Amino acid sequence: SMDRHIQQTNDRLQCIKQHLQNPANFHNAATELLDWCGDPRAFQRPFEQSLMGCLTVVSRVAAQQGFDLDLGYRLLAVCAANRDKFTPKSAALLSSWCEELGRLLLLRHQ
Repeated sequence: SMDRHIQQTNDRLQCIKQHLQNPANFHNAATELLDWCGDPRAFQRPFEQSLMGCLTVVSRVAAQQGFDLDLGYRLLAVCAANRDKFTPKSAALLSSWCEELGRLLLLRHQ
């Protein structure tokens, strides 16, 4: 059940947000978040602010040295696929951040 302890899920997402900032924890934290975004119930308004906070960090750090760019990109791609569940401003940000990570990922493979 997802909505019986909403504060707990937001606290978990805020912890994940903090750990995504650290290259030593990004792999586990971004994996946690990708797994969580694979549950279709994750895309609901009570979680959206915390989720956007996580994704904001991913947009910033994924292409930095010591971070896993492809995992970041795969995570942003799932959220971009669900972007119509977010506010219009957030949906536009997701699309932008996903595309930018994809460009960076392409450049490394060229």
